Amino acid sequence: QWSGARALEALLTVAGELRGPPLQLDTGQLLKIAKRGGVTAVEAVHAWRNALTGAPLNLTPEQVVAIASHDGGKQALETVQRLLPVLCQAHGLTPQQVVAIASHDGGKQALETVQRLLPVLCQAHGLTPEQVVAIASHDGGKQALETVQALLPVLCQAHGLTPEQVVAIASNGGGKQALETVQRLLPVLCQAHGLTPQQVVAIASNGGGKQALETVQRLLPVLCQAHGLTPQQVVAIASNGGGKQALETVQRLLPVLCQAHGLTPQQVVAIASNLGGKQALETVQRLLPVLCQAHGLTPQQVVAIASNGGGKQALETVQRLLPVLCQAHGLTPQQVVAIASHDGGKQALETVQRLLPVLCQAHGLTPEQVVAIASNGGGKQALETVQRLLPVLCQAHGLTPEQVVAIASHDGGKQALETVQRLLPVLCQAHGLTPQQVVAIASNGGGRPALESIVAQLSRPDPALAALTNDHLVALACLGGRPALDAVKKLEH
DNA sequence: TGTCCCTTTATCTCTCT
DNA sequence: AGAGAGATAAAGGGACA
Repeated sequence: QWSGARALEALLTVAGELRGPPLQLDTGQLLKIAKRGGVTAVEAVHAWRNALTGAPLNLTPEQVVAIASHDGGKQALETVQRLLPVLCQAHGLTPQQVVAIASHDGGKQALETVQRLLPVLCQAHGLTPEQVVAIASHDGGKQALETVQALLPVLCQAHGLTPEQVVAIASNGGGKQALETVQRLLPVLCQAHGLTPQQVVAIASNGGGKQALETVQRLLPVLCQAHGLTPQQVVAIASNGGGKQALETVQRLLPVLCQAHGLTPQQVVAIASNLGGKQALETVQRLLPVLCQAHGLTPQQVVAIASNGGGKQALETVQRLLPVLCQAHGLTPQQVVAIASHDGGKQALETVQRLLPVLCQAHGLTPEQVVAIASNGGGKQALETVQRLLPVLCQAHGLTPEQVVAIASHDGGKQALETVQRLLPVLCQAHGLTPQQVVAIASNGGGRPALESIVAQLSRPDPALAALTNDHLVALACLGGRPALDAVKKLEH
């Protein structure tokens, strides 16, 4: 008999128990833990179900699943119940910060290293606790924290980096590797190739940073003489996760895409210059003639879809869904292109296929409004949030559907909608803002933090902003969101 | 196997003007 | 509004005890 059977049966038995109180986990949550944390993590959750949920830690089940669902999940669960009170009371961290550090492979190691190194990194190295938390909150967080402790001085003194830069480099998975590589390669890339430290940090500050830097050192000469790429173009391609893969693929496919399809080098660089750039390039090479065939999509439009993170997914999804979206739901191909041309274009396309009939018939939106909401990053999330919150926002809060659509139709739309639903009553009732003013603040990228900043200034007034009326604060918040409010505080004092 | 660390890709949100 | 950046997450491989 297959050996995994006994372990599988154990998994399934324990999993069934966890559907009961006090966690009541669903099928998804259960598979998620089993998939990454394994059967030991599933058993640890059950074993420590009571100690985690209520007094003293009071963790949500979502927080328990998030800690459990990684390699060493069992170890992280034990460690959190032990160290969460310590880190909150002895270092002044929030439970949310402790859970964030815990929620990665080897979270035990990160937690214990934070407990050990936070004081010396803050006192002897000048870091804030937030920076230590951010360094800790990735796979290998322990290695990154120890490497920041060791290398912060030589990186700032011998190599000219700021602590912000070092923290930025450290704050990715593999952070130790990127730090050690930047130490070695910063003089090489700057002096031999005329890169600024700022360009080097940008290349370093992603997962696999070590790989991208070494690949830039290796390929920059070939790319910038043979192919005729500029150093700036190479830096842009390198400055994303999978940067090594994107750079090697540009070397491969730049002449192929230009000659076989008449794409420009600038168009190829743009496609390469996203997360998954390698996948996007290879997919364009395969699919462009399939998409463009017989006055179909233009190359221009194919390039546009491809020129976002996960562009491969958007391209394949357009190939799948262009006909049904146009036949059944009556969209123009220009509209499908618009929806596809953002990060997560695949998710947005599939969500439009799924929710266009419902938002139209059940909620009285136009296809144009559904398209407008879908046509931003996180379009799927905004569409699902509009479906969920249109009734309470309209019926209980007095907003028109037009206003809801406007709030929804920006990056972060979901966050803006949920924040309006939350804070509209206190902003209007308690502080006298009009609904239209609240809608205006929320109808921008960064809607959520702009609303939260306003709420904070109205609830716990900072004298630095006191000279501004509510109307002036609204104007500032619409103009530049949270950053503008913060920028204004700094100007005052 | 269980755990830790590293890399790549995809998705979501916010900033910067 | 459209170009950068972090943020979060899934998932695979190397390593080793």
